[PDB]
Amino acid sequence: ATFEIVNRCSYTVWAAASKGDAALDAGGRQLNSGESWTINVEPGTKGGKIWARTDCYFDDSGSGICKTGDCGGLLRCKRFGRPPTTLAEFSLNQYGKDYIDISNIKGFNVPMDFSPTTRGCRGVRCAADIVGQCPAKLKAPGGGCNDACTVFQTSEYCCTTGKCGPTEYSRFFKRLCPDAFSYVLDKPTTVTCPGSSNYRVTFCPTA
Repeated sequence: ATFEIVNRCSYTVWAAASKGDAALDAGGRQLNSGESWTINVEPGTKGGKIWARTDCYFDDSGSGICKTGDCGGLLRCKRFGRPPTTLAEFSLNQYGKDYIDISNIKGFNVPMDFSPTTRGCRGVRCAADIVGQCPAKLKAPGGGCNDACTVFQTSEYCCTTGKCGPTEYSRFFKRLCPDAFSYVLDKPTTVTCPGSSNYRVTFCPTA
């Protein structure tokens, strides 16, 4: 399948695409403002993620640091990213359907649209100034708005036992982005698409 990743923000991002234990395609790439990067992901991939990283440095080989979303110091992510990271999430060709979501369960850093480029289903977006509003205790120094489970490590925020409710903090993300997951047991805002759909991830969409 095809993912076209586009930086419509006015600042450079370093896009990342991983499943958790391996890169997807090249696993990451600089995107200056306006730049598009199309990747190939295999049918049937379960639990894929696409995110932005901000304020990175990488050297000639590719090793470095980013202030949000860092994946073990690699330009080319083979693992997931340090919060706060807004997340595009997907598992493809499940049993005849792909399923797409955007998640604020690791925080928010960059606004995002994650829309299908082929018919049948609707996209999802979170574009609100979460970082401008972010509750004081959830701010990150380095940039972004952390989730409560990152900041406090409690069973309730982290839904450790499979039981938890919404919180004042989950609800701060859900007031601003009802279509994105705000905590682990949120009512799902997942989208079911035909198997083998293609997609566009747009950072800063409304930019």
